[PDB]
Amino acid sequence: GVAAIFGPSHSSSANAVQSICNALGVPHIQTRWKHQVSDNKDSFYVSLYPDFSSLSRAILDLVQFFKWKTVTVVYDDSTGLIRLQELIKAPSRYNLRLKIR
Amino acid sequence: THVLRFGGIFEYVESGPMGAEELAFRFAVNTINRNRTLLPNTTLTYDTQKINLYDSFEASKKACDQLSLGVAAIFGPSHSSSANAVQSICNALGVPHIQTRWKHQVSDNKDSFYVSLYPDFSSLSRAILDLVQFFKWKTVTVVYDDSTGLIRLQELIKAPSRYNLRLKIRQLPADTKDAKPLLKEMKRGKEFHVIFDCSHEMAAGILKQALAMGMMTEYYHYIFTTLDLFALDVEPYRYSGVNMTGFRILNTENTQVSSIIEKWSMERLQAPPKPDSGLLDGFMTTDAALMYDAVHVVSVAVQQFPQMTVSSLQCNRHKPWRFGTRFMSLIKEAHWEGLTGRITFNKTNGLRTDFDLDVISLKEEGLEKIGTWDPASGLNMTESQKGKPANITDSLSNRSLIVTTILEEPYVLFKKSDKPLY
Amino acid sequence: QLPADTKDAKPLLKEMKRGKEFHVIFDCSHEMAAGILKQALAMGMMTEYYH
Ligand SMILES: *[C@@H]1O[C@H](CO)[C@@H](O[C@@H]2O[C@H](CO)[C@@H](O[C@@H]3O[C@H](CO[C@H]4O[C@H](CO)[C@@H](O)[C@H](O)[C@@H]4O)[C@@H](O)[C@H](O[C@H]4O[C@H](CO)[C@@H](O)[C@H](O)[C@@H]4O)[C@@H]3O)[C@H](O)[C@H]2NC(C)=O)[C@H](O)[C@H]1NC(C)=O
Ligand SMILES: *[C@@H]1O[C@H](CO)[C@@H](O[C@@H]2O[C@H](CO)[C@@H](O)[C@H](O)[C@H]2NC(C)=O)[C@H](O)[C@H]1NC(C)=O
Ligand SMILES: *[C@@H]1O[C@H](CO)[C@@H](O)[C@H](O)[C@H]1NC(C)=O
Ligand SMILES: *[C@@H]1O[C@H](CO)[C@@H](O)[C@H](O)[C@H]1NC(C)=O
Ligand SMILES: *[C@@H]1O[C@H](CO)[C@@H](O)[C@H](O)[C@H]1NC(C)=O
Repeated sequence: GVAAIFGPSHSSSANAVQSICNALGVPHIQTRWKHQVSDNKDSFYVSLYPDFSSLSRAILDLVQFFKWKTVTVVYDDSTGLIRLQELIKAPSRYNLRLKIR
Repeated sequence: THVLRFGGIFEYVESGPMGAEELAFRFAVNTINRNRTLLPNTTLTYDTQKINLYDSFEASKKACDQLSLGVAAIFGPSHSSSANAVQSICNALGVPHIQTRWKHQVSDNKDSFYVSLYPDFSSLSRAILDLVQFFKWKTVTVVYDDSTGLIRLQELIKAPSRYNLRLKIRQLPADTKDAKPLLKEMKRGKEFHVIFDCSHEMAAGILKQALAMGMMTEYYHYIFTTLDLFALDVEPYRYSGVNMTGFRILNTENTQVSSIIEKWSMERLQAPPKPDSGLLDGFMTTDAALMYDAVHVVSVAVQQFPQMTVSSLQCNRHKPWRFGTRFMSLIKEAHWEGLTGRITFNKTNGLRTDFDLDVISLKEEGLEKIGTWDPASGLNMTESQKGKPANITDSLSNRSLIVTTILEEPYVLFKKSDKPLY
Repeated sequence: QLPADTKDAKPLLKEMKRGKEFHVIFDCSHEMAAGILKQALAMGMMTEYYH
């Protein structure tokens, strides 16, 4: 008997607990970014982490304030491309020259 | 042994025909039961259940329902949110979990009991990257549809750090295939060499927007990352002069492999048509070709192991299955000349990273094979064509005109200097 | 000249691509101007280079 679930903090472990909280009704408060699938029809959760859909505007505002033309974006795990996808689509509109490593 | 029940977790079409992957799982069991050559004294029985494909609580309940009455494999829920939930149930219980669809393997997964019959994109992304170097490109415009499509092509995005490609990564609109404000930007950017990463439903849909825009001509090349170009209607696009290169793994040239495809259109016999979509007859696409292989590769491993008496395992009181560790290796070192080429798994993972592709392209006579990719060799193109004599001219050039010239005073004499003269 | 009555004018329009002929002055009826332009779309000839 609980009134919340506080966010097991993974991408594979959080998605499994989220759909349990959706079917049972209890809220699922997350504190870490997660690859939220475009059609997971769940709204019984809140995600208290600054979303990389908006935080990667801020890196994009910062790399055009310093006027960089030769950025060299370096991630560590393959879910880092989802985090910075608003920055990787930026040479299609600005004059950045990315080089992802 | 005896009955040897399998398990299946499939989609929820909701008052129509059953899915493409579900008939392919039910056509494969009915074929092996009647052919007494493969699996002689067994009789395979299937158990299929229905989930929403997006609910990892229904996929976890309908897995532990099948694990309760006894299965010997779980043939995949085929979606990233719910495949990872059934994978870890199959890990804690022992029973294998045969997958026919690419999901993101999380790096610290530590899961032993799964194999994936979909060709892994560590090898496919090194096969687009050799078609952007055989065709000698410098400007590519990789287009995907959802945010997972960056992970599928991550060995294509890490390419300008080794070569001279200049990627211009774009994204289709959210789900609507009215991608004209995308394609208006691709005309003004002079982007001729697009590398679409759609499905075969959207590669039939974006190309009707690329024909309404003035973009299906001889100036545009299109590499597709779908293994279903052969089931694509290309009758409007054949005379344009376009180039539509891609891949297919399904052996539509072999006799025993092609004959099952017309048996597939015979047993289906309705294949619910949509003549304004841009797709051909069903043709047993790669999503359903692999499920026909997934039953046979396991059927090899039960042929080589006649000790399986499938027992009733719980889900809340989980106990590892008795023959779980022994039987999982027989799936993983199995080999089968199936529909999709040879089937061998990467013995570290359980991922197909060794597989034969064909490099089919669009010509004026249809959509024809031009080569063959092979991960050991590379592009073995069968380029070697005659349809028109060679492009402009060959090279006659400098030749440097060597001159026989002796040294002699003030005609030809050496120079004296301080620094060396060469 | 278009082929006799059949609107399958693709061997005409193949010659008009190789001749670099961008500025065509069709003298059809409105039944054939609806018919040749579906052959000029199946050929790669309905773009911004053609008037
Ligand atoms: C599945 O099992 C396979 C083998 O059984 C494991 O091997 C991986 O896959 C290939 C096969 O060797 C490797 O990729 C190849 O690397 C060559 C050079 O890359 C080197 O570069 C770095 C530094 O730049 C080195 O440090 C490193 O050691 C690499 O070896 C490329 O030239 C190859 O390209 C050619 O082969 C591909 C086939 O994939 C074809 O498209 C063409 O013929 C192309 O010319 C290729 O890129 C890869 O490095 C191997 N290792 C890893 C870790 O991926 C896999 O490990 C295993 N899969 C897993 C564990 O997921
Ligand atoms: C790319 O497209 C070109 C046409 O734009 C193809 O070249 C033609 O191939 C057909 C084969 O039947 C013939 O008409 C000629 O050999 C070619 N025509 C011209 C004008 O060159 C080419 O084969 C395509 N290449 C690939 C890899 O798809
Ligand atoms: C049974 O399968 C074999 C290959 O395993 C194949 O030749 C055919 O489909 C079947 N054999 C006969 C004699 O029908
Ligand atoms: C038929 O079943 C028996 C079990 O009594 C088994 O030993 C035999 O191998 C089976 N036949 C074939 C051809 O496998
Ligand atoms: C490529 O395919 C041809 C076709 O028969 C074959 O002879 C050849 O051995 C293959 N490999 C290479 C490296 O050319």
